[PDB]
Amino acid sequence: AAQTNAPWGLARISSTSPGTSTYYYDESAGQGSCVYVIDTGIEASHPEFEGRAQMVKTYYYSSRDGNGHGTHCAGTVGSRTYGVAKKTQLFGVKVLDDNGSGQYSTIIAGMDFVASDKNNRNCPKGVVASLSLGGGYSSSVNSAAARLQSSGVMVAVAAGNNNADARNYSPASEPSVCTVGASDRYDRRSSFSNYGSVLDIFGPGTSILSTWIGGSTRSISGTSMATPHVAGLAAYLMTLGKTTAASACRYIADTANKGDLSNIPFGTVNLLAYNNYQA
Repeated sequence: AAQTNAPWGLARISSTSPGTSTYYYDESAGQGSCVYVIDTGIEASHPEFEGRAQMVKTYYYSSRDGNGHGTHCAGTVGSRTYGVAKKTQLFGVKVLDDNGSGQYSTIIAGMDFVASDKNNRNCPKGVVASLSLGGGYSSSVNSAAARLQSSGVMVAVAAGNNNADARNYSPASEPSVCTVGASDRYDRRSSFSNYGSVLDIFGPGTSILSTWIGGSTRSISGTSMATPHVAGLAAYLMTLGKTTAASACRYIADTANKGDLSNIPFGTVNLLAYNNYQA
C-alpha cells in the first residue's frame, strides 16, 4: 500500500533515503497486533484511531489525556494518517499525569499491569509496548521494563532527550528492551537525542506530525516521538510473521538502514528503522 503525502517519519521508515513523502507499507498494517501506549493516555475518541484505540488503565483521577503526549504517540503507532501500523489495536495506559510526569512507582506499576493485562486481550500477532517516557537511572524502573519484555511484550523505550549517554536514564538503560534514539528529516541524529551503546535503533523523532487531543494534530519532537515509530514497526513486522516480541528489536536492528545518520557518536549504533517493504 502507499500513503502519499505521509508525514516524513513514516516515509522515512519505508525508504532507504531521506526526503521522500510516500509511506510504503504492507496492507496488513499491524492487524492482529496490540500496542500498549504507556503515557499520558489516549483520546480514543480521535477519528484518526477509527475506534482502534481504548483506555485500559489510568493511575490518576481520569483516564482522559489532558496533555496530548500520549495521544500523539498512539497516533504515530497506529492512527490512520500518522501511524506506522494503521490497523493495530491501541491500549492506553496512563502512567503520566496531564503535566507529563509520573512517579517511578506508577510507571513500574503500569508496566506490571501491561504484562498481566495482555493475557486477557486478543493479540494473535503479539504485543508491543511503546514507552515514550523516562527519567534518571533507576534499577527498579529498568527491571520493570525487563519483566515486561520477559513476559513476551516487545518493549520500546525512548533514549531520552538529554543529548547525553542514555546509560544514565531509565528505562532507556535497560539492556533487554529496545532503546530508541531520534533522527531528523535530514538523517541527522536529533540535537536532543541521547546516544550510547545502550541505543538499539534510531527512529524519526524531530518535528513528528501526529494526532493531538481535542481531535487535532500537532508536530512535536523527541525520542518519545521516535519510540512509537519503532513500536508501530514492531507491531507491523510481527503481524507479518517476520519476527516475534523477543526478537523484534534485534530483527529491526538487523534490517535497519545502516550508516545513513550523521552526528552519531562513536560507540552508538548508526541504524535507522526501516520496514524493507517491497511492493
